[PDB]
Amino acid sequence: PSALTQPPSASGSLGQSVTISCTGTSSNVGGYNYVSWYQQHAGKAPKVIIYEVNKRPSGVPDRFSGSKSGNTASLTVSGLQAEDEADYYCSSYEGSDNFVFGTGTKVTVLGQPKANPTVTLFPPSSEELQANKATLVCLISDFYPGAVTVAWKADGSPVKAGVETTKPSKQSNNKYAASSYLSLTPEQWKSHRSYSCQVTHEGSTVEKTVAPTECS
Amino acid sequence: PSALTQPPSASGSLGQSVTISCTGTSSNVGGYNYVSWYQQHAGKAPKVIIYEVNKRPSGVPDRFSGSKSGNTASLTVSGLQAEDEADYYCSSYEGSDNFVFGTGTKVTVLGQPKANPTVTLFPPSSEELQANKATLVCLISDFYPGAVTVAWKADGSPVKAGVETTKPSKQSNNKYAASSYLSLTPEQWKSHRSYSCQVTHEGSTVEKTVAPTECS
Repeated sequence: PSALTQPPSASGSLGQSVTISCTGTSSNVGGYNYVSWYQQHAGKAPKVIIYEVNKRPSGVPDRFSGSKSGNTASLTVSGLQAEDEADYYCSSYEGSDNFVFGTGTKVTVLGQPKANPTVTLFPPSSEELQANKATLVCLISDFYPGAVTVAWKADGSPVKAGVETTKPSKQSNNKYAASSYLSLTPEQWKSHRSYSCQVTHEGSTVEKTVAPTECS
Repeated sequence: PSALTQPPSASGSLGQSVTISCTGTSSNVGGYNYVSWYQQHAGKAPKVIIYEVNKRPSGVPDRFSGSKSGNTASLTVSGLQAEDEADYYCSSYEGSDNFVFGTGTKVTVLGQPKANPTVTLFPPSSEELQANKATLVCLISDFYPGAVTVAWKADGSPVKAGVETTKPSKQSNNKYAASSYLSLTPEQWKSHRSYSCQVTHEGSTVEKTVAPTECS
């Protein structure tokens, strides 16, 4: 194979603390003291938090600290934050210039406060209306947990043609941001009296409306 | 870290040669010659495929070869295989406590025709400004492969803070859609001349600007 063993998952609670194991052999983890850990957020480059077993680089916080016993290396993340929620990989030297990587470890931070979303309807731009198009956008942001459902309505009558909805995605503050768009003709933008973007998060429903009347 | 810039998406069909670039910003980059390449299949851990610019680690075939220009490093996959599909990162320097990783290139084996994105930038609506809110939206649509890089500039200067970008979500027509929003103050919004959203995708770069208007 050549892969270090790490628990598939490890939950904690804000202000709580975690400990992720990483087990190798006497050839790799047990052989040298070149055990480093990687923090990778869904969709980003990996970031080195630990290197050389228990050495924290430039900027890594202090609630990240690692240690090694025999064949297993471990990383303690205390006073869990919201942003510690990522995938954590461990890796070890194994000679001949080579590196072996651990399976990943996904750490989930429990008890994060709920936040209903902030919806934002944007009528078609002048610019795009000038090219003969009209797409309306529904920006749904700062919501937690991360699951919404959106619906469109032209004049309180429902719309299923040509609506495209994005999957939530964590922001700089571990809240989600999704966006639904509805594309149409400069001609339909105009014929309806209203278009609203309806959004349900955790049972509360927020619904915004935009009219082909504005000055914007 | 002195950022390592990597194109967003890189593609071809089976049998073609795909080169990825890696351009440092500093004194060679992150600072010099110890640039390695990692391949991250989907959902698994990183893997070292090239180290010390063009050395191959062993269990690593011949089709991967590495080189370095001045400030630019290049990985080349020749006669692309289905299994070559994954994310690809560059990294620079062990020497220290700061090991910077590149931005990641996403190798795709063309499952359909390539589609440069459709960028649509929207100014903050009349309502939302009437609310002391100011939010720009930049809709990116119908692109394939599904990886793009978004930059924002306020009066030619790149906007640092307040930008959130989504994750390319498959649409119903099988192409992707993404979006970033800049969060401002009627204050900030109104103070600049023009605001720009630039999106890169596979050697195609679009850029759209909006200017504060008013009415009132």
